[PDB]
Amino acid sequence: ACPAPPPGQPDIRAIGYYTDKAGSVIDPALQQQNKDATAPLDRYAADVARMSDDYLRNGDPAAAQCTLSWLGAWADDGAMLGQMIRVNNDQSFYMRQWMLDAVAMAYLKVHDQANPQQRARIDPWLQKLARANLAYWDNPKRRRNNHYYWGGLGVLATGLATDDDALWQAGHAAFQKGIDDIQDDGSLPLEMARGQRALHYHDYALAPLVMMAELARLRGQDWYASRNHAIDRLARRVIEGSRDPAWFNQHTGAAQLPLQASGWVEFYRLRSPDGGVFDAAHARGPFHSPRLGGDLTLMATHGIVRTPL
Repeated sequence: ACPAPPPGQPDIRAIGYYTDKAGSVIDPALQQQNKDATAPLDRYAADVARMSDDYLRNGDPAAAQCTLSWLGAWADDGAMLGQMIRVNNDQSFYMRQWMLDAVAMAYLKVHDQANPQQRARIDPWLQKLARANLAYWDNPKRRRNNHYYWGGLGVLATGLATDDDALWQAGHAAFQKGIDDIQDDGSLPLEMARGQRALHYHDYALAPLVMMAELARLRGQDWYASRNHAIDRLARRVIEGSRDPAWFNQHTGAAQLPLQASGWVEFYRLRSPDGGVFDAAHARGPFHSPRLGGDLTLMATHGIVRTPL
C-alpha cells in the first residue's frame, strides 16, 4: 500500500550549467548532465511533496504515514549527510538546500500524524541537514543572494516542525536579509547582475521569502510588515515584470527571457491583493513546486497544515 522508498544516498554530486559570469547563459549539455545526476533526488522531492499534498487534499492518514515512512527511511539511511562533491561550483550545496526545503515542508504538512518514534528518527536528520546548510553561510565570502533565502526556507520549516528555536531565529535571519536587500524600486542588487535572467531571479528570490513569511503566520507572527512592507515592492516589481520587461531590459541592458510568476502569488494575492495584479498569475492553473512545499494552490486556500500546531 506504501511503495518502497529509493535508497538514501549520503553524497550529492550536482553540476553547474551556466557559461557566463552573469550566470544567465545555459550550456544544454551540462544542464542535462546535472538533471541526470539529481534525477533520483528530485524524484524523492516530487514524491514526498505529492503524498503530503494528498494528505492536505482529503485527510487520509494513509498518505501521511507513507510520507512519514519515506522520510524515516532517508533519515535511517543518513541521506545527504555525506560529502557535497564540487564539480565546477557549489551546486551540490544548493541541491542540499533545495532538498531540505522539500522534505522539511513535506514533514511539516504530515507532522500532526507523526508518532513519537517517527519524530525521533526524522527530527535529528532534518536538524543535522539544517545546521550543515547554516554553517555554509557562516563564511563571509559566500554571496548571500537568492541561495541564502532558499537555504533559509528549509532551516525555518525544520525549526518549526522539530520545535528548535535556534533554527527558527536563523530562518528569520535569512528572510530578514532578503527584505533588507530590497531597494526602493523593488530590486535585489545581487539579482540585477543576472542579465537576461534578472527578472527570473527576482521571482526565484521572492518565492522562498513569501513561503518563510507564511511559516511565520503559522506561529502567529507577521513578517510581511518588515521594513514598511518592503516585500510588496519586490512582488510588484516581478509582476509588473511578467507583463512588461521594459524596466529590466533598460536597467540590465539585456533582453529578459519572458517570465510567468511562480506560486508565491497564490499566498501573496490573499495578503496584499494590490489591485488584483496577481490574479492573471493566479488564473494560470494550480501551482506545484516540491522545493516550495508542493501544491502551493492547495496550501494557500486550505492551509500549509490541517490542524494548527
